[PDB]
Amino acid sequence: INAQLLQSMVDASNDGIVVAEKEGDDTILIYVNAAFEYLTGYSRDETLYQDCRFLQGDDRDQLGRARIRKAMAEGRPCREVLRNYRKDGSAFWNELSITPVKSDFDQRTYFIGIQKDVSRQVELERELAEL
Amino acid sequence: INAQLLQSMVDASNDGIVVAEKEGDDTILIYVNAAFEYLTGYSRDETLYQDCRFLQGDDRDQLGRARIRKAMAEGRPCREVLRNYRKDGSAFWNELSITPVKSDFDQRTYFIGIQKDVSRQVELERELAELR
Ligand SMILES: Cc1cc2nc3c(=O)[nH]c(=O)nc-3n(C[C@H](O)[C@H](O)[C@H](O)COP(=O)(O)O)c2cc1C
Ligand SMILES: Cc1cc2nc3c(=O)[nH]c(=O)nc-3n(C[C@H](O)[C@H](O)[C@H](O)COP(=O)(O)O)c2cc1C
Repeated sequence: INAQLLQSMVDASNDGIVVAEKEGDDTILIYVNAAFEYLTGYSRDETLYQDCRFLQGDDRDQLGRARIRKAMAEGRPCREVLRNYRKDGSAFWNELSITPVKSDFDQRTYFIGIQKDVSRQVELERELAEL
Repeated sequence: INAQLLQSMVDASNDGIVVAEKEGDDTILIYVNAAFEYLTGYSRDETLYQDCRFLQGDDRDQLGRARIRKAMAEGRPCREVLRNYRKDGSAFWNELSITPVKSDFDQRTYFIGIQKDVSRQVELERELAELR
């Protein structure tokens, strides 16, 4: 399995896949896939080198950002569900999966983020409960 | 992005990711990530070098197969929602995504599969429609 096949495996992923490096208090993105651009509504040019905190908008009082911050500082994987907002403003429920990985090229730990949209299932459970 | 990061991105994927090659009427597997092992219940040793039609079991009557065979022969991506069964026999709705790709290393057309489990979503919508 070569890097070309691996790259196309990433581009064919249903969930969004991003890679982010740490720059102090903010971890900025260095790679986004096509699934991330359609999920968030942003393009690769306007999403690189910026922390993914913009997806949270002003909904900054969530339990996930705290567990995410603690796990990354300790090199621990974590999975949290966050309420994020697209460029248009639509709110989508994101089952984010962060995995710190060690790049042997520069011996720098990078962070991989898998974004899965579960907003449709959350709306189903709420609608069935109201019935 | 180097090849080590791309491999870690595949191993961290929630959905199952596999790579298969064409061997006539069959399309045997050559790579299986950890997600495909937990989702299908079959180990890498069992699922390798065999076509993925075994997940269908006895439910081989699905119109998605003819659409899959058409897309792979015409080198076109395809997505189908099929009824597959794990090793325990528990049925699960698999949103399969096949993307034919040309490996420049050997000029052989490989096929990338993305298995997404949507079992409960189908159950929830079915429960919603019956209540409506
Ligand atoms: C690789 C990676 C991907 C991330 N993706 C998202 C995301 O899609 N949505 C989100 O709300 N936060 C995401 N985050 C988390 C934020 O970027 C940020 O690091 C986190 O909210 C830290 O909270 P803080 O603002 O208190 O420091 C991601 C983090 C990493 C490292
Ligand atoms: C990479 C790849 C992954 C596949 N994964 C599945 C799968 O998970 N479940 C399934 O029912 N069919 C899967 N298929 C389709 C079957 O392997 C097979 O091609 C299809 O069922 C047609 O079989 P047939 O020739 O007997 O009609 C996959 C095909 C490819 C190329």
